[PDB]
Amino acid sequence: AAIDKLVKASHLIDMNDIIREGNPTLRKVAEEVTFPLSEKEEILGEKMMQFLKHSQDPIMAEKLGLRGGVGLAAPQLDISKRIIAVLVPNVEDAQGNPPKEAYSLQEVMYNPKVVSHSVQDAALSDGEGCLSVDREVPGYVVRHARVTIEYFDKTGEKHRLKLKGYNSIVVQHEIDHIDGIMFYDRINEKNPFAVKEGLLILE
Ligand code: NI
Ligand code: NI
Ligand code: NI
Ligand code: NI
Ligand code: NI
Ligand code: NI
Ligand code: NI
Ligand code: NI
Repeated sequence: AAIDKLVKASHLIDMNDIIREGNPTLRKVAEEVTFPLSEKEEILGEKMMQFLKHSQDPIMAEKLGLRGGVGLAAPQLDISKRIIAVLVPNVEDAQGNPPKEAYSLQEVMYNPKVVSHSVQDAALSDGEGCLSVDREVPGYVVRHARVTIEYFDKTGEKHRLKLKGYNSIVVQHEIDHIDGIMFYDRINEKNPFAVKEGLLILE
């Protein structure tokens, strides 16, 4: 399986492991995973994480030739399991000083789900990006402003958590992937930049 390739100890994940628009796996609803987790599912969570670190540190990003990213779902890897990893860095201030906490969210989540949400919608102002997609796709991708979610980590401990702003978008986009939904499915068909009143635009 694709899975055996990805878990070899010496294998680092890169762009050639990411499948593309049209691979039929991108559109399936992913299988739930069970605990305690198999060695491969544990390992895959870390490789996935390690990839997002690698993809965000300026020189590996260069050695491995990666595009910057803040989340990755197992479907993008030809593996149809409910495993997403998220990694959203905080920024430096104007004086160059690193922030307090490195990340606003660093987690590999098993079986993630949205359990409730806000009635208000939000959309990133710069639109959304995807590694399985090589088209420029303009427009606002409309998501819930605020989400509550549960998920398990790799020890099987269950987590409940509320998110807003940008972290909320990113988890939402990753969860969609494990249900076969692509982002452009939430861009308005007639006008891509239509703004329903009250839609929150994050800049
Ligand atoms: Ni590879
Ligand atoms: Ni481990
Ligand atoms: Ni590394
Ligand atoms: Ni500061
Ligand atoms: Ni609902
Ligand atoms: Ni994506
Ligand atoms: Ni619950
Ligand atoms: Ni705990």
